[PDB]
Order: sequence, then C-alpha cells, then structure tokens
Amino acid sequence: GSHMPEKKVAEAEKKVEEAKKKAEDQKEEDRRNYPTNTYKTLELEIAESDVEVKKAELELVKEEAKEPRNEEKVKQAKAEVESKKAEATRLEKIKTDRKKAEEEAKRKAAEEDKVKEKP
Repeated sequence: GSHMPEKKVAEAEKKVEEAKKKAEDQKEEDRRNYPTNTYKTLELEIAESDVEVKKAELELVKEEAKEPRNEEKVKQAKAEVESKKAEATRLEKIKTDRKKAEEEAKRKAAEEDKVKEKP
C-alpha cells in the first residue's frame, strides 16, 4: 500500500462510499420488499459483505504504512477478510439455491408471457 498512506485510504474511501450507496439501493429492497416480506434479498448481503471486505482493506492500508511496517499484520488481516469474502461468496450460493428452490413450476408453458420468446 503506502502513498502516504493517507492518499490511498482517502481516495479509496470515496469509492467505498459509492459501494456503500449501492448496497443502500439493495436496502431499498429490504424496506420495500418488507411489504411483501421477500426483503432478505441475499443480493444485498453478498454485495454488502464483499464491500465491507473492501472497506476493511482500506483500514489495513493505514495499519501497514502509518505504522511500524510490521508487514505481517496487513497480510494476516488479508487472510481474515478473505474468510469474510468467502462468506459473501457463500451467500452467492444461497441466492442460486433460492432461485432453483422457488421455481415452483413458474414456466407452466401457458403463462402467455412466453410470446416474447416464441411469437
């Protein structure tokens, strides 16, 4: 990392704020889809978990180069947030497992909506 590191953490924080803003767009789901209570939309929690690993990398860009440059501690912490990336990616399995489970024969072959595919 480094750069001062203040430079790298500040410029990447501006990015992590757009990342947070888009996860709040999927929160808009988890407050509009409460009405319906399908709300718990793993697409949100996937993005939010991986985005908070990205956040956590910016925190370690400080704790390398502010700092005693005990280079082992950023690297340790990368392996810990890599486990949290694996958790974000394990929710990516849950949205897929949901998708195949909630396919309650939606494709009745008589939905009429098929006209866009088979005119």
